[PDB]
Amino acid sequence: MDETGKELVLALYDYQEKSPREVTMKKGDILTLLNSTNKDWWKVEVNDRQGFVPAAYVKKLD
Repeated sequence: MDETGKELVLALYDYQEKSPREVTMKKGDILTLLNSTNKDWWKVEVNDRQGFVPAAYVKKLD
């Protein structure tokens, strides 16, 4: 989907997630933003596994 929502961010906190709509990230990793519309949760795609990434637990370093 994406929807004119291109961007990159860095894992600020090691998140393991649990739900299918979540995105597991490791403190110090890069992910591909998809939505970026919901501050609370920024939909992203990682390892053929897109879902929702925590903004607060991230850092735009790209």
